[PDB]
Amino acid sequence: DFGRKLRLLSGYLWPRGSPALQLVVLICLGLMGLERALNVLVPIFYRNIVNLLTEKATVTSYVFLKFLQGGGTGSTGFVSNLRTFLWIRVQQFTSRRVELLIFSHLHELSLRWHLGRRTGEVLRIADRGTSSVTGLLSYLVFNVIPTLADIIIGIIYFSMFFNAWFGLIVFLCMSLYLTLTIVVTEWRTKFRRAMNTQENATRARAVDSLLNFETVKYYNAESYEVERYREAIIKYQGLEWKSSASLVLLNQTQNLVIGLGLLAGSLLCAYFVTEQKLQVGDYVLFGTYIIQLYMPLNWFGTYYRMIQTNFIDMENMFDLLKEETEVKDLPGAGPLRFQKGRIEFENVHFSYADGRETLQDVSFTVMPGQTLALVGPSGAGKSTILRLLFRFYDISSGCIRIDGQDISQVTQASLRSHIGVVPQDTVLFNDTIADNIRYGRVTAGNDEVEAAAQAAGIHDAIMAFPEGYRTQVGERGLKLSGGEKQRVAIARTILKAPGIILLDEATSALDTSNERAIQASLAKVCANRTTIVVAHRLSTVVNADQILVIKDGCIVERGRHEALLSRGGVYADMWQLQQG
Amino acid sequence: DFGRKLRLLSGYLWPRGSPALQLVVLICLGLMGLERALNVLVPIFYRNIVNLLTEKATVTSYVFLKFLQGGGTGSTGFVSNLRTFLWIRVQQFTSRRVELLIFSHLHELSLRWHLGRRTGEVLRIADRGTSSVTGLLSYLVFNVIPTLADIIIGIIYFSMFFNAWFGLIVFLCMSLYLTLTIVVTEWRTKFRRAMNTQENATRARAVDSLLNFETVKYYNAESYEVERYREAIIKYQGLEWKSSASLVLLNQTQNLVIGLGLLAGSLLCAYFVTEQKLQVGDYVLFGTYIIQLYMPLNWFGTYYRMIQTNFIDMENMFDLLKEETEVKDLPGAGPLRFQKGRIEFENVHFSYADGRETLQDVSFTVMPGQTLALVGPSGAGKSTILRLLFRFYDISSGCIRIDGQDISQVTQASLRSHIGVVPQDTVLFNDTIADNIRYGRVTAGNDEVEAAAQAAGIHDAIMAFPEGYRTQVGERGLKLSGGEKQRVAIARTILKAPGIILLDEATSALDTSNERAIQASLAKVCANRTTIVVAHRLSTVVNADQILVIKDGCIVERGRHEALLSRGGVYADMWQLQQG
Repeated sequence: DFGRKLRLLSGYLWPRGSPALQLVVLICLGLMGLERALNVLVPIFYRNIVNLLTEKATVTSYVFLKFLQGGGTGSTGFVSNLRTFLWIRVQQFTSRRVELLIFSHLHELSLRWHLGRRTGEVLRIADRGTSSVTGLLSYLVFNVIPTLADIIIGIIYFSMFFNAWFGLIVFLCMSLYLTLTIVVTEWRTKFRRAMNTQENATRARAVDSLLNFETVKYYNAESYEVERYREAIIKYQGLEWKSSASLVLLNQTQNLVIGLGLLAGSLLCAYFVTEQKLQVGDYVLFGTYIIQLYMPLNWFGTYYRMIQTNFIDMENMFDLLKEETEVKDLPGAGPLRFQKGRIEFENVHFSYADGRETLQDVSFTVMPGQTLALVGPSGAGKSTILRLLFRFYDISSGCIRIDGQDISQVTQASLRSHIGVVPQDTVLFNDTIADNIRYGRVTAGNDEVEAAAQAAGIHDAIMAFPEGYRTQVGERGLKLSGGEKQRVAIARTILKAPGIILLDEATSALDTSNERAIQASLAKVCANRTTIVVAHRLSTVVNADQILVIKDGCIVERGRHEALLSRGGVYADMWQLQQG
Repeated sequence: DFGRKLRLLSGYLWPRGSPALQLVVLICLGLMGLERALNVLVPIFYRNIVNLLTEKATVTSYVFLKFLQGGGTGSTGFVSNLRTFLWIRVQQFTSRRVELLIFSHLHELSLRWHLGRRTGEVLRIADRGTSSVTGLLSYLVFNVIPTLADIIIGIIYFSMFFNAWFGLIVFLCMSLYLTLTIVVTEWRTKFRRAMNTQENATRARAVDSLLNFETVKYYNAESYEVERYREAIIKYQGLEWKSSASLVLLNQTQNLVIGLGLLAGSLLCAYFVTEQKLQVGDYVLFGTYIIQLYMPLNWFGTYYRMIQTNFIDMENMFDLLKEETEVKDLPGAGPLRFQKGRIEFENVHFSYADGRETLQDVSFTVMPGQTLALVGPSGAGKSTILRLLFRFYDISSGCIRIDGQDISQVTQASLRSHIGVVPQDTVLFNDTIADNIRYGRVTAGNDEVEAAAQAAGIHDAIMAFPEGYRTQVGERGLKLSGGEKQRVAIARTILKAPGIILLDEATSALDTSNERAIQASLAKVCANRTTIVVAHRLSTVVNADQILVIKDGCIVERGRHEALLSRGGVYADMWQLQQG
């Protein structure tokens, strides 16, 4: 409902709790009230000028009128520019507020809603929504309210000038122009759609005839395809002629009824002045005043398709404002009493769909200073289990606790502030390398950045790179090798400094110097730490405290490397798979 | 040079040899001469109206003036619409002529110039060139010549009205407005470029922060990345404020000097009317006339960047009009005396670059009704040799003849009208299947289409397909399997009906029913025909008249399948390769 629209937008014109911009909004509405006042009052002073020309038929008072002509007609576009100039800062604050609100609200967690959507449409609808808000409030307060107020105040000015049929015929003019502009823009839009479809068809046929140059040369369609492409060009250009001729008939019947309204009004004023029943000589006022009233009407009428496009851009954003979470912050959300790092699972379950069991009834209690290593099947059940330690997903039942307390009663940020997960990939934003390291924890100075780079050993890569300690990396910057990308990731987690460690070891192994180097840095970050590792490699699983393979939603075997080799479970099969 | 530009465009306004559209061009220039005549003459009649209002201070002659007011002011935009309405058909013919000219000229053969260019930019520069021609001639004859003619005829009308300093100060106004609009559009363009670069940077940082949702959630950058993204938004929005404020200062100093010019002109006319040294009461004429002169000047000034963009769109198209060929049609280009189909090579060479020898000194004479089968190395030398039988490329030396006469002295179309080459791929245009078959030879009726479909055997696929004999195929239509795509290709070549056959057999083999079916259709098209085959298969090479392997620019062995197996050349090595 438009009542909800107007209430929400009158709220959207309210910046904040600071007294320095509400005053500017008051300046904006003050000049908005001033503009129509001058826009109706200064042609009366033009009428005074020509009337005093007739009555002096004086130069000093005529100059005291001409100064009003100068400072009045040099003020219409000038006050419009001042309005739009402060409207700029209005748009600045409103766009900041709505963009940061929707950018916070698209950073909630609903991952099944996330992953099906690409990033481009998700942020394109956000940009369309903020430019929707901008264009919508600016046009509805700049070219809808003031032009209707101008028409109303023109008819009421005539009602205090002379109450006659003149206001009725001018009202007939403006209403007729409005109605015809709306209905022939509705005539325009189907021609625009058909012309777009035909130009897409002809350009597609053109480029797809150009794609196979060798068969176009193999056959003698050299003079045939130009004829068929000219046929498609004619078939599009006829509809092009129809659309442009529809524009012609729009402007033609528009200017025709404008000329008829000028003719009727000017003849009735001409009859009045030759019959002298009113003040005479005023014909220039009613002459230019119809044009001056009309000049914003096509400025409105070119935006009937635009306001409905703003509506469909803002309504989906309004739906996107307030939707949902997947993990719900329950009340009583408190801190995470990081005593020892002891994580227990008790007959737990999970679903990302209906009856969806990638995990079903596993249970353990991993101790401080000890290491679980996990192999799974050819599936994302391992990463899913890793994500539900993180509470990236939800549980249907069971009991997941960390250090005695359940993971679901608490704040998410105070849960994931004591957690360091190594990802198999590594994003590189288009930025520099000390900011890329401080992405681990942004409260660092550069001393801890350099200390963590010397802890990992990747500072020598920063020596090999140009910019000192600020090497610009990313998509357009300075690129990297994959093990070094994982070295930047482990340097980020080293700077973040948790106690709970969760490695996502890549199945893509590297050179044995790179392999033993990443295992040695994993040792240097994992020594006397509560460590949980998913892996598919050898050196990780031949030393850990317990090795688990979790396939088809269950633990399929339990025990150390010697236990699996002495009982000969599925580790024998995957032993043949790692061999070859 | 602009002299070449004006001469070429005055030629570009000349359609053809038909007397029905040059008359319409005469109508266009007649209304163009009429428009400025009425546009300067009707405010003089407004001046007559208000003057006769003062001198009657009559209604019948005043109505005989008011009818001129009606039919004159209801004619300015009306004659502009009629002009543009016939301008539409002018653009239709000129766009048809230039698009078909450039589409014929981009269908010449320079393949090294072809293949490095993608199709999209090649046709995008063509569309930009035709809209360049459209916008360039329409604006240079509609908003450059007429507004300069309007300013000139206004000053000369004043020179026949009263020769004074009034023309000089109004000329100062129009020239000053023109100069400031040009220089602040030059101020505008750098702000637009910087604003575009900043919005690209902020949206790239936004989407690349959104790309790795899981590491954004893994770290507590949930409240940090909104701050850094707000910092980038502020850094872009400041330049946005600067660009929009530059627009404000453009329109502000514009309307300021417009108000100053109105003030100076109106005061000098006010001094004149209060001193009565001219005809009096005429102040409305000089009042509205400055606005009416000015109204096309910003309509020009918004297109200074546009005309130079039209220039850079048309100049490259002018370079593209007339460039070159790779195979040159020598004079004496005659028919191809298709006696028997006997093709001879005599110490021939080829280069697509400097010192580029993929082929060097091969020589043979292939007979009628007999078959050469060709294997090469892992390279496109085979297809290159196939293309120089076609004369798709050029030769540096040697002697290539077909049926006694050299291939280079003749017309290309009469050479390639007796040639059927099977391509390894098959293009499917977005069209129907009988047109896809008639792509082989467009002079066919549907009887030969159905006869060729029953010759190949693919008419049963048309039975399996919905539309009878007009099944819509291509990129958006009804798709196909690869062997059936080659069946449509061989049906096209069957309809084309040459004598010279050149098969491009795929290395991708199929099922033995599909394999022996395509070999049987190749037999049904190749029986008692002059046949040349490139292949890598078995059934083609175990029966042909001679088998040649051509590697490193030379024939590496010669002989039949039994000859290569009894001498044991490289066919032994490739025998091990086809085995495994």
